[PDB]
Amino acid sequence: DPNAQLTTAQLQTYGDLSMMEIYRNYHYAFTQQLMGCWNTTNYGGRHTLDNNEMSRIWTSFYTQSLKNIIDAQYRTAEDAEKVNINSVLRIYRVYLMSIITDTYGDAPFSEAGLGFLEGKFNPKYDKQEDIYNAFFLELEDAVNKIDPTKDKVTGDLIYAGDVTKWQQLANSLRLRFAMRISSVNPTKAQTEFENALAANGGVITDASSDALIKYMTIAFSFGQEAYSDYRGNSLSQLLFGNDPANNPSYLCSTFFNQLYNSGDPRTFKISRCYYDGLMSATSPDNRVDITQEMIEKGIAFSPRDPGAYSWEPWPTGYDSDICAELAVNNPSVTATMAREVEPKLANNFLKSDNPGVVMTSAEVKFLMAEATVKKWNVGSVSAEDLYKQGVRAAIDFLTDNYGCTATTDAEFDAFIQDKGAFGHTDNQKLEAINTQAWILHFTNPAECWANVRRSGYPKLKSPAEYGFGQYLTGGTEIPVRLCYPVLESSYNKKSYNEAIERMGGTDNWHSLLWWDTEN
Ligand SMILES: OC[C@H]1O[C@@H](O[C@H]2[C@H](O)[C@@H](O)[C@H](O[C@H]3[C@H](O)[C@@H](O)[C@H](O[C@@H]4[C@@H](O)[C@H](O[C@H]5[C@H](O)[C@@H](O)[C@H](O[C@H]6[C@H](O)[C@@H](O)[C@H](O[C@@H]7[C@@H](O)[C@H](O)O[C@H](CO)[C@H]7O)O[C@@H]6CO)O[C@@H]5CO)O[C@H](CO)[C@H]4O)O[C@@H]3CO)O[C@@H]2CO)[C@H](O)[C@@H](O)[C@@H]1O
Ligand SMILES: [Mg+2]
Repeated sequence: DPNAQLTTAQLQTYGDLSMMEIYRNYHYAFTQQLMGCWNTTNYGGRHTLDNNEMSRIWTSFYTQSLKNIIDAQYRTAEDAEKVNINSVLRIYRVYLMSIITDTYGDAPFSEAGLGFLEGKFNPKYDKQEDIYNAFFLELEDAVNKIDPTKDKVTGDLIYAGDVTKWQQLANSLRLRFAMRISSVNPTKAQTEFENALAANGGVITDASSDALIKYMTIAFSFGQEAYSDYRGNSLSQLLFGNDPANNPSYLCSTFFNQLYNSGDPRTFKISRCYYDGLMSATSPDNRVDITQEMIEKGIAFSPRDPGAYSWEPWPTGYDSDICAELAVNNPSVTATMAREVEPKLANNFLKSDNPGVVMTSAEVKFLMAEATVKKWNVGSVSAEDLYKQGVRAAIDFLTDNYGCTATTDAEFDAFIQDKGAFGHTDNQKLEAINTQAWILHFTNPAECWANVRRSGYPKLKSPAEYGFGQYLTGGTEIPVRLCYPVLESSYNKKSYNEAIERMGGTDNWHSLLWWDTEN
């Protein structure tokens, strides 16, 4: 059933426990948002190339999510009484394919998943440039073929079948991809962006049309059954951890310092310092929050520089009154804190029912701001006002979707009028926009990495510059793509050879993707 296929594809987006490892291992290190967890530091933190780890997106999407949606799109393409489910499938196929190409570059798309349908195996790799062409034509046509008088969409965990919102999402995705190609093809970028604003339905203009995959409140399990269970947010499960006491989600200094040093209200909504001596083995219950105690006693937060483990360098701790008091009736507790002074990801982001973020109004505000700085014709609102509106929506996103404490007007105004302020020069504005997007995209690591590479903001430095150069087996520079699966070079040989021929025979994670014009 086409509608059922949509449900599963959507669940499989953040629900696949197997695939979400790639984000913990590589992405969150490359974006320098998490660091210290063994998996994050070893792989992305110290540029350890592992083909199995790098091919998780490819394998997962081409064997499950995208394969299914391609099949469902195909069976509904020629049926005028199924134009809504068809259009929706086409929009989601674009979204899922965007994650593939923004990871690896050239990939099967046009010929993808046509094994049993057309008897066409060994699909060719479409050029990234052509994939992006296809994204604009597919989203434009999907938007124009939507018709609320036709079929009802019954399996949709994002908008519950509201096809008007799917129009808004499609046109917002056009905005995203327009701005992605804004360095490599400036004129096309501008046209596509302007066309998207003018299209039927418009774009996502406030949070009520944010594209969030709803996930279920379900227990974290790492047993075998869990790897075919997509009902819960598996990225959140992983950031809690298979090894949650030894290897939780410690924040990277780049991200923590950005928040802390800018007086960002979200510093201690996103991160806290926890003692986990009594923490549950399979959920983030019974953690001792020591953040306020550390501030009162004047204890230095010690976030992990890129390349550092939680244990290297070993931090300076203190003796906790809170933990000493808790030790009286809980004798297993110790009062001496060590790695607890290293900020960790807040409990709010460690829930199975955390949404799977596809795209937000906050991002749209930022794309619009950047468009206005580039002097595109995108309306009457000032860049600054758009920027201000995006930062606000990005702060409020945490309140509305993760039950974080509300940020007051006065708190927001203090931040935005000081170190959160918009730039004056073009470069300062682009920096501010894309640094702020960086923070927003923390729960959308696919998009977070794509935009850091594309925008060049924030300016990140190699782990080498933090004293970890001796461990970098895969080279100095932060990888800007992932290499193709060995499976592909083995069993899709002709198509693979054709693809690597276009990169001078290389298949290297330091080769810039077509939309990424500089390191
Ligand atoms: O000096 C002053 C003070 O010192 C104090 O002592 C300190 C000391 O100073 C420190 O140096 C020391 O540091 C220790 C630290 O305590 C240890 O925790 C650390 O241990 C790491 C260890 O975590 C790590 O383990 C990982 C394994 O290596 C991996 O193989 C394993 O991989 C997992 C993976 O995590 C998981 O995701 C994966 O899932 C599979 C999926 O991929 C697949 O798709 O599906 C299948 C099922 O279908 C899944 O299984 O599975 C794999 C398993 O195959 O992850 C492990 C982590 O989760 O290994 C590292 C090296 O191998 C270890 O180092 O080591 C540090 C040292 O290096 O700590 C002490 C304190 O104890 C003094 O006490 C003070 O007095 C002094 O003042
Ligand atoms: Mg770049």
